[PDB]
Amino acid sequence: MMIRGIRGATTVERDTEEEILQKTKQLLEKIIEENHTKPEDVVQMLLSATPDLHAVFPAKAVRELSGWQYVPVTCMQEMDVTGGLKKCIRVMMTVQTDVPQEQIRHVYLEKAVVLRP
Amino acid sequence: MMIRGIRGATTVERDTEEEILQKTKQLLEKIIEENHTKPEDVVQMLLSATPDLHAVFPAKAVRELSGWQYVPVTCMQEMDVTGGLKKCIRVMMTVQTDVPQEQIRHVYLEKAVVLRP
Amino acid sequence: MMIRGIRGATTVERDTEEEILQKTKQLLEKIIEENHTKPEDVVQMLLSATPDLHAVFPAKAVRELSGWQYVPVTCMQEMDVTGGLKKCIRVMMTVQTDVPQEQIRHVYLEKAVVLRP
Repeated sequence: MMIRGIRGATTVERDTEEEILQKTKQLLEKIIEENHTKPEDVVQMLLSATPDLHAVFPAKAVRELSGWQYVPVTCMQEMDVTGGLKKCIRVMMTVQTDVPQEQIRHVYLEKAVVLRP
Repeated sequence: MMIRGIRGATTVERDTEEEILQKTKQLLEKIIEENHTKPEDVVQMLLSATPDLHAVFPAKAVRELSGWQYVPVTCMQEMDVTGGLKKCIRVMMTVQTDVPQEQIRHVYLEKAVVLRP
Repeated sequence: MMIRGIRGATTVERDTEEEILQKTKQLLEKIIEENHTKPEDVVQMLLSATPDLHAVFPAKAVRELSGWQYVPVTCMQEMDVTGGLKKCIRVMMTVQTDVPQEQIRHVYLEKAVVLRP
């Protein structure tokens, strides 16, 4: 069955574990709501952070989510772009879905709304 | 139908938006030419850049490909390997395909030709 | 069948090519053993390293695995997290498998055993 990436992006106001995890959870919850995603259908997830965030792996937020303890995830550094959005967390959630590419609901929150296409 | 990763790598001579966008675009076009890839069959793409490149996200080049506006992409920092190739942009394009693993056509351009297996 | 990610993590004591390749090869072989993985069923692999490792791309270890020469791989920098595990190498190996999400065998070796959930 076909697989598709779902993108998310958000921002935090400060580099703290509380804020990174809160904003990451809110971003995940929104992706799950808009795409009706069940954890068993998630192939894997990639989270990234800009290099001004160091307090915690955003992946930690994934176990705040009931039923998502078996979803494999790893956390990379976003490319450091001159004048790029600061304090930014992104998600690439790869899922089994029949929803067409045009209809996948990518999610941009907080100051990352500027990254919308 | 199976999913397969297609790898690309290229280089720029300088850290400028024009160079990054043109060279990323050309790399994507070459991958698309050699593998006959249609955007609807692309699960997601991951782009990376060595930590000497900062001018622009290479993903911006993807929006210059007509029809590819719904392909999800994210960027990341490539690891900094001592003696590794400088000013390097890489692609992992994940596609649905029946082409056997050994027949997938991975693409190496510019100074990256030295990375070719 | 479905597509699923398999996670691995390990550590090295020194930033040298010999140790990075040896510990990476050992981690890959353990993942392969526990999951019965054949190279042709691997969609692609992502390797990451913390920013304190520079001697070699861990991907080089994949090429000393007989039969794995056509598996696409790329490397990236792990997010730098304060107090995180140092000298850490992770893999995300995407495979076609019938194994349920909760029965995939993720692998944690050396000092990364602490990451085991």
